[PDB]
Amino acid sequence: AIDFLVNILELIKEKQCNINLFSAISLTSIVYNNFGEFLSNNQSYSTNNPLLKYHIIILNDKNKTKDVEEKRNIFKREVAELISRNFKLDGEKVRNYFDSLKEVLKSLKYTIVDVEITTRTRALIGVSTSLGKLIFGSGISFDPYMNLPYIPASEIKGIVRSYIEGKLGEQEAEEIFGNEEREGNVNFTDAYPTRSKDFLFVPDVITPHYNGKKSEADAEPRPVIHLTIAPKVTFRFLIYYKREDVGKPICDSMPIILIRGLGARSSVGYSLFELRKIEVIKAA
RNA sequence: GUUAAGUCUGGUUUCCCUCCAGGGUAUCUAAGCUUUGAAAAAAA
Repeated sequence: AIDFLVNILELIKEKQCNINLFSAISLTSIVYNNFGEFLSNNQSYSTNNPLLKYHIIILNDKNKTKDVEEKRNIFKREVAELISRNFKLDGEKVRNYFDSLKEVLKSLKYTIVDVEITTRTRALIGVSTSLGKLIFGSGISFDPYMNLPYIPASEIKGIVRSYIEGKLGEQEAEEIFGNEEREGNVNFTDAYPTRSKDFLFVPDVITPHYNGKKSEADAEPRPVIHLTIAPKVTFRFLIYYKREDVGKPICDSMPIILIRGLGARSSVGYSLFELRKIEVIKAA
């Protein structure tokens, strides 16, 4: 119902790790995309909904539609700040998940290699995925049932494989990861954030001026507020296999490829990671 | 010199599947019944 929508911001502020962030952002996107309408005596006349203060601020009393536009921009920034502040990491379910999965893989007689990597700068993984896409035009790869951002197993595998190509040749890359005729020997799980020092998300901006622009006459900043993954967030994922003589390349490839980027726009130093730990458990 | 006032801009483009596999193998008829019963030599 509509009261769900008028209260979604309060619910974000008061649950902070226990609401579905995916659906929460999807719902508050309706508020963001009907902002001018949710501010015509249709705030349910509450007292905690952040929609109140946008009746108290007078940004432009001359023209009301401009006023609603500026209020909407302020509200976009405020939604970004809200999500970054309130939605924090509780990575105990993640440690439980990875420990149980490790036991499962041990029972299946796999050699497990559990890798912990910490982000060093603000990371962008899944920038074209849907999360905040309907508010920010930019997304984060988000698992809506772990209720966490994550790094897909396919990206980790692809980055490791492109490095192993660039180093040991396409033939060894196919001897490890397979081709259209043989299946790979190395399995990757998704990477989930297990611990953090502070905020899990933070706001950021990109402001292209001269992107696909003829001349300075075409120049104009178009700022893009969006969410990123805060620094010092540790992610964890597993690497399991059976054939022993495939652990050597993996071992070598992990420390290097994380220094270079792992998500989006690493060319300007965004998605850089440190190797926090690597443990190897040989099936005995 | 003093004051007073901020104003403009708030996501765009591309990629939407590609390759291989498009049936393989076995069975391809089997067992019966293979003629039987009436009429063989007729009146002028």
